Amino acid sequence: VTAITKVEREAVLVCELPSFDVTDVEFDLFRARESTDKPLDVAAAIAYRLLLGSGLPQKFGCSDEVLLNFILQCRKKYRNVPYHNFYHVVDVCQTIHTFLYRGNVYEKLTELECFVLLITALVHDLDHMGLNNSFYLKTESPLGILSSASGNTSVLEVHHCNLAVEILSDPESDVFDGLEGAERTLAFRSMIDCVLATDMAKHGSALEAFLASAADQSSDEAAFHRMTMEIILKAGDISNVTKPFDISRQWAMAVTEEFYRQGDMEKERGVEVLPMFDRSKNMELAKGQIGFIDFVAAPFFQKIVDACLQGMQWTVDRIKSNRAQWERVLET
Ligand SMILES: COc1ccc(C2=NN(C(C)C)C(=O)[C@@H]3CC=CC[C@H]23)cc1C#CC(=O)NCCc1ccccc1F
Ligand SMILES: [Mg+2]
Ligand SMILES: [Zn+2]
Repeated sequence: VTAITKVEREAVLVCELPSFDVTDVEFDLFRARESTDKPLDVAAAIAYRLLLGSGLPQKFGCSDEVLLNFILQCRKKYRNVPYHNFYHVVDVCQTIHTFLYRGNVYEKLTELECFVLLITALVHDLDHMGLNNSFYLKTESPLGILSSASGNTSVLEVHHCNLAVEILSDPESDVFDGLEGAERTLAFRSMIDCVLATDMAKHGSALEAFLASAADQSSDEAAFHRMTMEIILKAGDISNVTKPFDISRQWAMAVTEEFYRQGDMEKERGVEVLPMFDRSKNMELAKGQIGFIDFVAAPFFQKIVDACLQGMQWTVDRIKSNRAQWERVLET
């Protein structure tokens, strides 16, 4: 990994985000990428501003310069695909900020854990290719063989953590260089546990573990913190349906295209194509999003808000209103 240049930092530092509250739950990132001919430089600046305005980096001896080196090292390792690009992880970073500060989840974690979560947001899909874990295993691709031989089914998640550790071994981009001993260890262990928990094959088990811990006054405090961090990164990662309908609708179009491309390759590759990755099935977005709301996101957000995160009620309100707007699209 080559170092970040004065050219690159300036490219970001000069962006001034006019009429945009990055801390707000309605902050639009799609309209912020259409307000400049350098959407990447804008995104980095959102991430930068988010990270400084928390007041966390400074407390953990992470300079403004290191922090921006880190963000730009991250952005370099994301790809030009429809969904799992840099815009996605900046989205997850900004959304996690709102759950922590507008939803008051910060009250449940240490400053270090809040710092770790905002950082983990940016590393959590590094060098994603627009193909799910399943694709790599069904095609017996090298990464799939390595994961299967290695004994770990989370193909992509382990890849993401490998690159994250790369970026942070170089002090010029190590946002944790200011930590030592237990704190430094916790920052790495929790960043990795969180990324590994983003695998949706573990979705049910991560959710049931967090709810069992929240209902237990005698849960180990360390383990409750860890499961809260994991649930918050998971929350961020399926937060598309908690946003204003047009923002949510845009995210779904990008993710439907990414699914479709995989299913185009799975066909020429001659492997099993599921209904949702098949273009010629031309399934209605309305029904997709209603399906996703009903089976994954509504139950998830309802249960964590009831269990523990009462401050995040608005997510359940917006999911409810977004669903009703899709039902209206159907009814007409
Ligand atoms: C804005 O929307 C979405 C954001 C995220 C995802 C994900 N889904 N998943 C897994 C649940 C299959 C992943 O692993 C992805 C990778 C990591 C985290 C979450 C990601 C799906 C969507 C959607 C949608 C849509 O319109 N119809 C898709 C088909 C569908 C229909 C009914 C129920 C579920 C379902 F996926
Ligand atoms: Mg992922
Ligand atoms: Zn993600």
